[PDB]
Amino acid sequence: MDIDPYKEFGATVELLSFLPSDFFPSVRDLLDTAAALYRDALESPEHCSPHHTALRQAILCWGDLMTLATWVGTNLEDPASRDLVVSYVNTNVGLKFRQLLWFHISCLTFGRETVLEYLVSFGVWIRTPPAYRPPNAPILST
Amino acid sequence: MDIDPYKEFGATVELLSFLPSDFFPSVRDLLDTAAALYRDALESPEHCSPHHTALRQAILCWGDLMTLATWVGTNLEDPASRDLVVSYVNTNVGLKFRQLLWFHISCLTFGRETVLEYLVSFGVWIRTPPAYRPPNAPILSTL
Amino acid sequence: MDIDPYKEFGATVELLSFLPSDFFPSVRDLLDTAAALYRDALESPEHCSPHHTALRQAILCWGDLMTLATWVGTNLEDPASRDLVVSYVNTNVGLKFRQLLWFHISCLTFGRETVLEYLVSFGVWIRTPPAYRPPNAPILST
Amino acid sequence: MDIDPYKEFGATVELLSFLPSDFFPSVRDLLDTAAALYRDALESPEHCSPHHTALRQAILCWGDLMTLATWVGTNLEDPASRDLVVSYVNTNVGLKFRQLLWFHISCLTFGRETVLEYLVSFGVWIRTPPAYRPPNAPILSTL
Amino acid sequence: MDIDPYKEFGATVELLSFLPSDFFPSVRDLLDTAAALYRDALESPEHCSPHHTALRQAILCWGDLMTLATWVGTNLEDPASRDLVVSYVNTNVGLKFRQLLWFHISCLTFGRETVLEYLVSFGVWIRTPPAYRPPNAPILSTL
Amino acid sequence: MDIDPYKEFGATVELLSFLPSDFFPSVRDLLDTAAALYRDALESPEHCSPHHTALRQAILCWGDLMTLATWVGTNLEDPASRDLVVSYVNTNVGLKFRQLLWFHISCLTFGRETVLEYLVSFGVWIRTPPAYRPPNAPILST
Repeated sequence: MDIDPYKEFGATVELLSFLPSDFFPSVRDLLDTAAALYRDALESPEHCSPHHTALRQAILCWGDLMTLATWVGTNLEDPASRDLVVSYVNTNVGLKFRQLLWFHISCLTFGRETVLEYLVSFGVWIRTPPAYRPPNAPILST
Repeated sequence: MDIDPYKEFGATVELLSFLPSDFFPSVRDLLDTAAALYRDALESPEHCSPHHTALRQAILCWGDLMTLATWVGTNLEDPASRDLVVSYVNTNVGLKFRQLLWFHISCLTFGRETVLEYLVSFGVWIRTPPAYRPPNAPILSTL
Repeated sequence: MDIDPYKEFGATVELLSFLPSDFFPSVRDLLDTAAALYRDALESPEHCSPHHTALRQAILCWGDLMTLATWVGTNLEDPASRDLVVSYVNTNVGLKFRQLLWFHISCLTFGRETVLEYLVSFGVWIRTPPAYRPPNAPILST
Repeated sequence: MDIDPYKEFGATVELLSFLPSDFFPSVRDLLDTAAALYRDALESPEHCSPHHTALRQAILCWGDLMTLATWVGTNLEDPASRDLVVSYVNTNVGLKFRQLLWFHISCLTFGRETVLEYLVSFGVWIRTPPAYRPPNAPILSTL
Repeated sequence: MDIDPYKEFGATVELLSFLPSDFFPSVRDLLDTAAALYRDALESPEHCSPHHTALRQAILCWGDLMTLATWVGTNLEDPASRDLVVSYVNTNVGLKFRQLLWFHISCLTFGRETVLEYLVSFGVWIRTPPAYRPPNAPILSTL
Repeated sequence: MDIDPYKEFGATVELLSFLPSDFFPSVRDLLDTAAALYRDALESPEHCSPHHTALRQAILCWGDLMTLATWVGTNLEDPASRDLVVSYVNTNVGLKFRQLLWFHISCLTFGRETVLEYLVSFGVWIRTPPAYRPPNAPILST
């Protein structure tokens, strides 16, 4: 089955590709905001919304990858192999999880229809020649 | 966050910890089963249910771990480290995903209440020592 | 053009591949079953059902492929090229026609909704570890 | 089992034999015509009509035979058998599919009764010796 | 995008592919006809119909290709390359625009349903080989 | 017949000339946004609006010019003639198509009356002496 991570939330992988890969906050920043604003709802034994379910799964899977990396720091004796693996898990794998955490956290904070409109607006801004592009990028707020 | 993957679905990691490692099908068998019975709901633009929501994220995140095992196979030169990292993904993380996939697929197939009464009853059977335990384990079914 | 032969009948090529390849009986057993149970309906001037229309076409298409294999058998002098072609018809078209004949013969015998439920049940049963499934395999019955 | 494919549609192989071998268009023209007029219905989840069901199986059986010819064109180890087997598919089985595709595409386009009266009408025309045969052969059309 | 220029107007590129290259008037004849019969609708601030909308874009975009052939004539020094590029625009792209202009002009002139029934009936005539085909092609008219 | 490409959409060639020729995004940028946001409506066998029809025609004509350029890359042996022709098709022809794609995409995204008001507002801004001109050019958003 070819499943898109955003289709049920009214988006698509190609739509979230309007954002550059350097736009997203680091994984530590997103997890600190998720614990500071939604820990009460995220530990809940109920479904608050589909976005909470998705975020719970994503956080547990990031924990899995982090455990892999820590276990490779403890179980791989060849330092070159070790370094390569950790770099991959935190850089190549980290970029996908960053994007996903961003999306789900931003839909809990600002609402889903607001974040989809923001992706179109930021696309129009980055598609503009920097000369004709505002010196302030679109940002999310209320 | 001390998040429990089963706590929003009426279960706990302790309730599922009673199932032995030989109880679950392989990842390939579970993924083939999710394809054969729920591809029209899984690839849908509609959530379907929180079980479908949770099953999409679980199918997608295994794919990356398969991509990590593929990348390790193709990019780590040293045979000992290549084999050791590929084995860790295949057995240790594979067991946690086998349990997670099995649970969601079974709640879609039999209903959540039936899987929860089954997990309780299987718990009583597996905690009983072999000298007093009935020879055949409980079977999960539509009742 | 992307027609699926089973799509019209509530199945797919993937849903018939959920059963192991060695499950399906031989083309001879299936053709003998059709010639025993449904000869009158198959040789009728009536559309008896879309399962009858589909099975009529499938018997004729296998008949041609057999004409091709027999004609190859009589008309090629080199036994190695002759064996390669007659083998490839007997094996590779063989599985596709064994699942197609089995599906339409079973739906005439047991009903479509029964055969669709059976595909799911047997495919789940064969994948369950043997200590935790009913001791005997599922079978088709009225 | 002597099944005649035309019998459930009110014809026979004998009634279609009124048309000469050189009458029927090429397979590519017939498949183009099916893709032009009835792709939506052919791709459909529905039993649109018995003519759709028959035309689906014919398109698939021709695709198989072209996969046979393509597999032969790749895998063989002798030119003489390769051309002989490929030419047999293109001509001998070709003439049978050129009449089955023509019959179902015509019945979908003009109605089955129009095509049955057309076969009888063209029979009278082609049976007439060319000294007394009128210059306008019968045709299927809207006018 | 796999956009079909005729798919929003009830047709396909396959349905129009049956017309032979000698069937269409020249670009100059088609452009003269669009001028002589629909200049008050074409130069209007109102859409008129999606056929008028599509016919304006088709008239304008040929003008640029005429401007490319004019610019090539005046700016490419080498005779072989000047002639070869001018010929490619005159014959090959000209044939696709002749068909596109002819279709829009005919749907304005006769109605879309009449052009679609005509394209079907002309298809039957041109697919019939010359030995059995009536001597005169079907004629497009107001019926 | 002298036809203006914008009259039926309530604009004019002279009104779109308020924008500089360096304001418009590249052809690749506009076609990526048209495929990301409207491919579903653009492949539709119906008229969604006149703007969709116009955009369909424009995209097919750009494909035509691109085919001309690729065929000149394959069929013209004199490299100087070849280079000249390709430069013209992508630079001189590309600027008109850029303008048109921009207009039609922007009217699907923001509405037609909003894009006409934007042309007047950007004209007032570029007509201002840079000293009295805001350091942020007008931009299109909701």
